[PDB]
Amino acid sequence: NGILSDKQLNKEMEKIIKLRAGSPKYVQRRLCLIISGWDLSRSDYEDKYNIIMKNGHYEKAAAWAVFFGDIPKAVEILGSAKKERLRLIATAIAGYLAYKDLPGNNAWRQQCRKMSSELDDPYLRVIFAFIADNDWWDILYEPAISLRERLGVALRFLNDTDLTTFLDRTSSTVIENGELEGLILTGITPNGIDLLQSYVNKTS
Amino acid sequence: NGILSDKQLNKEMEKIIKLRRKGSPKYVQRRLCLIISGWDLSRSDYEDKYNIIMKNGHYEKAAAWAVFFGDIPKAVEILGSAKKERLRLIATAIAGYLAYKDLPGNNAWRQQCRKMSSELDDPYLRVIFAFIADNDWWDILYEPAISLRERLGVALRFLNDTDLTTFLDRTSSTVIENGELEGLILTGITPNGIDLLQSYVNKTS
Repeated sequence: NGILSDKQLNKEMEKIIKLRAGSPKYVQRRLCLIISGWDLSRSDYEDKYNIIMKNGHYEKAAAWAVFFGDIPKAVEILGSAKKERLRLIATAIAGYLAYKDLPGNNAWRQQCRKMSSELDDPYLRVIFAFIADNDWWDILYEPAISLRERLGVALRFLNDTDLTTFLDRTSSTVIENGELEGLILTGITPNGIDLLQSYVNKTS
Repeated sequence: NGILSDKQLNKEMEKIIKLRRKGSPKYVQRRLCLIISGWDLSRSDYEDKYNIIMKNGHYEKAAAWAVFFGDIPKAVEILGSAKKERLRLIATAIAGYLAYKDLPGNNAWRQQCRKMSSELDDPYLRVIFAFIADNDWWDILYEPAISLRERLGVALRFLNDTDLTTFLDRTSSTVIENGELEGLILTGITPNGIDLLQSYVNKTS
């Protein structure tokens, strides 16, 4: 949201990226990716996949692969897992790559929608809800997944016209609800102190 | 194999067919084999049998029979809304084939289906995955864990006569020496059936 001059703030934001376009506000997106911890490279993406897999969380690695758009990598990661249910889920996700050219409206899309509705694991629910009717607004609005991982796809795979609307709605939600994950948006600003005050009022 | 005139036995066998009437050359023998094996049932009675198998609780056998009779969307509908989540996952995997059968092959989805066919314990879903991953019946006709009556049904329904004769010869020569009691569908209660029962008595007492 910006805020001594506009060119002055633009150049001090630029010098942070010039320490370590395609959009009207590109350097702000880079700074928001730096703040949210979502400026990892492809080799860093593979390292994060390996680290997440090393804890036994295969579903989290598949969700991270889908979040960055590497759906065949999610197929590979959930393949050769330690669970038969995970292998069935991997086959279901693998039944999308040849399907992306289709207009849709299949009974398979209805099966994926029902499975995303009935599943208890939030990451697999994210995958099955994203694979059928492939839009990003069905993933970045639920509260089951972390707000950091939601901003990992809102700042990366979404445009600045609706990004300000999403950020405004999420900030207005977390200020009055008092969720500690709103500190992604507000930081430790005085608005962050207001968020913490609502958190103290709600939870002591 | 057949074996006093050929035309007279053919016409009385056609009369045998024309008893319950309320593109192959051997249609006066395939229909007799379907009568003998119990696979000359109507489609409404097929729906009734699907309801019966679903009411018995064997959803995997109902899915296998739907795959055998070809209505793969009905297999998806039967395996969906079942008592298990695993069956729903299998239904999603099965449904991932209808918009996929035009693909040339050697892709990761078919590799995953072949891996699932290799690893899974249920034989009905094993042959379901074997038929879904590759559209060939020969991985289904030689699976021993499924019943031989179903295999003969899907051999008389979908096979050329030059291949059905080889399948019948192979399966009969297997079940005569192996002593399998389900070879009596192929051989009948004949002297060769007595040879089958003699081998069964030798193996099992």
